Amino acid sequence: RQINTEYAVSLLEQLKLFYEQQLFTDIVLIVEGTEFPCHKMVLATCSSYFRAMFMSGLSESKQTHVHLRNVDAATLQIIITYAYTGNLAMNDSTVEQLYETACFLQVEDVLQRCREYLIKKINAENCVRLLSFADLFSCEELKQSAKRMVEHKFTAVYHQDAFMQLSHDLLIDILSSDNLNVEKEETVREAAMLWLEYNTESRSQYLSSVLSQIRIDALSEVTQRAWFQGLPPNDKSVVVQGLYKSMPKFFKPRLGMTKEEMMIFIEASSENPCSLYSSVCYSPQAEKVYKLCSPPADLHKVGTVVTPDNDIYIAGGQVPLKNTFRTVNCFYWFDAQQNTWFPKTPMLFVRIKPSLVCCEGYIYAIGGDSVGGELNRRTVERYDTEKDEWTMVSPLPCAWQWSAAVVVHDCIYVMTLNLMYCYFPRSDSWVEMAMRQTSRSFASAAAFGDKIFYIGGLSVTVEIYDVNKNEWKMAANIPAKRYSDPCVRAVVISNSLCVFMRETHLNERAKYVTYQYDLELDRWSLRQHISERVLWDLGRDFRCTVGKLYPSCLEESPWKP
Amino acid sequence: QINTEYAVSLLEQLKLFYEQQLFTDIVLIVEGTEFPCHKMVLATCSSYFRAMFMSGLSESKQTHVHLRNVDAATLQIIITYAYTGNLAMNDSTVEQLYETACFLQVEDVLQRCREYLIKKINAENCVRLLSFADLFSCEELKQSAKRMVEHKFTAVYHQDAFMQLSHDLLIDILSSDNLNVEKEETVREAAMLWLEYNTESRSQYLSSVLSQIRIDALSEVTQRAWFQGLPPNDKSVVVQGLYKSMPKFFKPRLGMTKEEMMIFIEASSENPCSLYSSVCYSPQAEKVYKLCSPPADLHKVGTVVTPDNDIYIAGGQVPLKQTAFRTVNCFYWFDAQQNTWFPKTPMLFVRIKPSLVCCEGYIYAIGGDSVGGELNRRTVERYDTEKDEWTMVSPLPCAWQWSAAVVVHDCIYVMTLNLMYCYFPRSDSWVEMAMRQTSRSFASAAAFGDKIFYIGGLGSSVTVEIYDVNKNEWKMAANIPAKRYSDPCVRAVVISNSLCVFMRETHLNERAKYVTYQYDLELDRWSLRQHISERVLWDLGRDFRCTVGKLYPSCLEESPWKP
Amino acid sequence: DKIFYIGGLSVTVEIYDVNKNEWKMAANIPAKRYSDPCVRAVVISNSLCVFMRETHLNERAKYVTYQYDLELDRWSLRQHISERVLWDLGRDFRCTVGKLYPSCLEESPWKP
Repeated sequence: RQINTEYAVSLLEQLKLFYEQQLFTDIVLIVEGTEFPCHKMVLATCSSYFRAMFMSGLSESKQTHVHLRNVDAATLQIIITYAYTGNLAMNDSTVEQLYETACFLQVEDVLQRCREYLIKKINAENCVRLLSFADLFSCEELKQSAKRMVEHKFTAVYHQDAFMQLSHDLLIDILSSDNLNVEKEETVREAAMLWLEYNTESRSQYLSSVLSQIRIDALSEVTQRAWFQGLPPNDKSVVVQGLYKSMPKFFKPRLGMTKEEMMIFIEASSENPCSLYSSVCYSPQAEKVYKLCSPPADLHKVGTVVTPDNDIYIAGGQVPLKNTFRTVNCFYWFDAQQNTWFPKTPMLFVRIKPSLVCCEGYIYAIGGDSVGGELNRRTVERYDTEKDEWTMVSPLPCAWQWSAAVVVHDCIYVMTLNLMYCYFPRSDSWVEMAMRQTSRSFASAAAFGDKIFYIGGLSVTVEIYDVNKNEWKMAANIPAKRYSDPCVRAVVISNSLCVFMRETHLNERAKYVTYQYDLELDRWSLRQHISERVLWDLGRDFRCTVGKLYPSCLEESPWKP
Repeated sequence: QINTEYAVSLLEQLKLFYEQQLFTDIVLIVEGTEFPCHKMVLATCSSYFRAMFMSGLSESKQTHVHLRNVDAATLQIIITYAYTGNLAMNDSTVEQLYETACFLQVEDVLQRCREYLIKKINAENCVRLLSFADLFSCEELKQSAKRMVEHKFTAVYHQDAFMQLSHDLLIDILSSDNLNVEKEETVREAAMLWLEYNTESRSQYLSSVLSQIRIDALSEVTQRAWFQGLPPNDKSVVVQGLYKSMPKFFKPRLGMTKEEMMIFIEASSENPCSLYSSVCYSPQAEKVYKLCSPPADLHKVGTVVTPDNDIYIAGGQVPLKQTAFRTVNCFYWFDAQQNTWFPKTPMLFVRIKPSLVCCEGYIYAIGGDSVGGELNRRTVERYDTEKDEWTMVSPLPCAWQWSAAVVVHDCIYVMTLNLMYCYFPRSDSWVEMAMRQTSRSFASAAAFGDKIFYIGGLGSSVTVEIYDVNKNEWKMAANIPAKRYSDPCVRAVVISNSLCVFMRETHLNERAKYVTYQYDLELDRWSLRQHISERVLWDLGRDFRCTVGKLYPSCLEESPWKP
Repeated sequence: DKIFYIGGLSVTVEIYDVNKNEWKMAANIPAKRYSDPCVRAVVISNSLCVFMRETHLNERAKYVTYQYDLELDRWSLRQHISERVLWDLGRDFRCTVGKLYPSCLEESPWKP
């Protein structure tokens, strides 16, 4: 039995003290002239290479001085600090060299720690770099994660400097995969070309291999003429092998072309009584209802946000204590292919129904019950999508509840009962814009074009605001029925303003129908009526947002018409 | 803080290396037994190996060291503790464990075995432990041995190891003012028999041992007996002791200051900040001496006084950290001199108001509202005062609540509302006894001679039912004459070889009055033995208990409280 | 010759002068988020000082006195009362300045 109370801590601390005082040392590591007198026992324990270094009978087993090369001394001191105390304390810059030295020394625990740290830090730019790093040092978890991140982002960037310097096998795996998040088939073609234009006459065979990989759909466009311009002289059989890649090799449709603009819904009426709420989706064009997996599977009252790059995030929320609703500041992100939710850096305050707004690539969480007891309650907190951290910003002018916030013209706009403040995204200047003549709450707003459409409130209030004009005006009243309960939802659909409303009467069933609204007509034309045979009841606390999803990755929601 | 995960990983990897013998460079050669180990672990654990390897001598460099004057098993257990931290300590090898720990100067194992020995000190190894603490310098063990040896040995003075003791240790023991003896002559004869263990090896110490005993026995008998055992023609001792007993004026010791007193627990706290306190009444000094508070204000407990005059506390509940109370099975022992409660081995099950009864040296706790509450919730358990452990006994056939128990004729007699069962320690069985004709509860009984006197019962009353063990029958004697329209609080106890009663009565719109009566056994009448004046004794409460015991007025202090 | 009205419901520092007959603000005493500050203003050794205690959620009270300057409008750190000698006081406690005898009085026993 390992008694952790007395001996373990005391033994570890005394070993660390002996290391500090250079006591009972019998082995010293020479690293480019730097001396590291650590002790044989702890070396052989942590590392799986030092045990063979000191146990296997050779000339270095009986050697007081050992000249170990190809290892960094700063990283080696970090390793020996982790070896005398159990604490790694890794930064964000020296992770690559630390992992390389750990792999060379075969230290499993620090290898796993660095693997987890790297798999948690594939943010935006090191994706291709760490993918190449994992290709050099075999790491299945890192390889798969970096491959997915590359298939997600490089398909939208395809210009990274590090991407040019890649091995043939990794590039073939990337290109031949059917996970390319590209809505068009020419971008991958030009990416492959530019990968084969900066290094030509050196990778001509690999040029032919990538040419075959990109396949006929993009091979029949321009590649022949560009290659004729750039081919080496006196090349004949290369023409023969290039001409062959027209008929064969199974031309098939890709997966990134299925970016159907749909609607993501949360907190729906769960089918099985064992579950409370569920997240589902609706297809405006396919006229189908898809489902999504709950991010925590137990926590509710979350807020949604969609970046211009079509990303889904979940922040805040409350979960039942399950003693024998507590608020959690956790954060999550939705995977567009794996149909799962990977968590991210949690917030600093446990918010209830936060309002997340994206601007300048930053996620801004406005209001939503930060803590309540916090003296400064009229406050906000934003997110960094690149650095993966939360930065405090200028607080709210006035404290508001059940508010809504949108982004227009790269500027933060938050709407409340009657007031509105514009927060300069860069100058952090909360300046009052205009005040509504009607006091309505429990409503949301949509940022369509350059006009904010605040719909609903307690109703059918249609108050249109323009940034360039800075004024509030009414347009019309949405066609509703007598004694109805219009749950209004305003959102952009296919670059056209539309609404999604549900009416409820006494002893009557709910009806779902979306209307097409015109700017100059001030009328909501009947666009499409959602049939109850495909979509069932949603509820009251459901939320709506616009985003593109994959039908194959998701699954249809089974429900009897 | 230091990462505990990496610490335990390092420790288990080092222990794996030790078991597999990979990086061992130094081998300990003890009586032909190989002990392959490392230098780092030995240096970290022991303070002798750090001076053995970091010295610069022959054995410091020799990969083979012949460690002598040690034991193989002790060295093995020390090494395995240094490699994994587990110290399996039994009741036999602790002596050699301490010997090797002192030889190797390992502080952790030394402290662990010191704690084990401070817990293991008892009557049958008191002198041996004191000699061991004299051989190896250990002040804590020496002081605990001093106290326990003084008390138990002055009670017993028959240990075989007492003969083989150093002169300085005996001088310290005999000259101390903490000895517990009813008379000053038993120590005299103990010293005489120790001196007569040898003849000439004790002659030089004869002049010193008599210098610590009072001269009241240095001129009476046991001076010619030494002359009988004197070496022949020795004229430097007879005439020496003839004119030597001028100094050392007779001073009474502390052991002769024990008086029959009534110990009270859970009394009404004079200070309102405290919840319940403990006081004591002096039937002879006519005063109220304060007592130490129960351990962690342990309420709802039971008391017992062994024939050796020892006080114990078992069961009870502590307020959990408005009503809030949690029951704990902690056990404690009261120090008659230090005025403190020394913790002992806790019980197996928690109890509320347990009946502690002593018999054949075993402490019996019958019932007491156990948390178990099973089919046989009437399970009783005895305590071993020799091995310091608890052992279950035959369960009580019937489940009883608010019961009392006494010991008569080497048997346990537990009493309930109307039934009685006698437990036979020899056969571990229960036998049906006589049935009472009155249903009374919440009363106490005192065992005087071979009779059981169940006094009171239900407030209480003046009903008395006397039971005879030899006759096996319940008979009435009389009713205690008390003031009408009152609620007396009867307390049966044995004192001065007679059955007296501690009955506190309260009248209407009047304060409680304290008075004790002497019950005439042959005349069947309660006679006024003494009236307790209210100028010294204040209110105690209702849930207070009383017991018969002896205490030292010198060690205790008078309670400062207004009449 | 100046009245220093401190606190109120906070850290309001309103200084009044008899010869000038006007109320003015000087500065704010350093207070943290949700720090219940029991301000106490009193004269110490012919120098204006304050005795304040801060309380947070799931946190222990801290006692510290600061030295305030008239022309600086700042409460310089004069002395921090260690909890090893002084324990918690409460909410309705009062403070006043006076001279006493140490021999006649007795030290308050309390575990650090």
